Amino acid sequence: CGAASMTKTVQARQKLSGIVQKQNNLLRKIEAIQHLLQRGLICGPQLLHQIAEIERELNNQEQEIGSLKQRAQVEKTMSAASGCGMGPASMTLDVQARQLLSGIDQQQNNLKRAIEAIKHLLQLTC
Repeated sequence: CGAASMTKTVQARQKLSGIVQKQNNLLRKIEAIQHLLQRGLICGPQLLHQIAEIERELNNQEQEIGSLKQRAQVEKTMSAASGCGMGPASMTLDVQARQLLSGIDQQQNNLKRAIEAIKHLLQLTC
């Protein structure tokens, strides 16, 4: 029993940072589809395959993100069970890294709502 180390704290920060980056790339791919459909009619499997790959990566991110949240829950509970209490010493992610993760979680739902809206638009339009 003890507290998190610096090589783990940077691993996890860097993990959060990579998710932010993946979300931002997905957003740019969704914006590109949105702009395509503003440019005119593009019916067919071409854009459905890309929508499907985007949902794919979004669902992967849902897991990566739920894992981090639940891993924090494992650390908190194990620490209590070991006689070391809580605080952010027992936690690889501190109150600040946990706050980013709330915004990342929220952005994960925004992106899903958006790719669905886009899918349903193309579905109607076609």
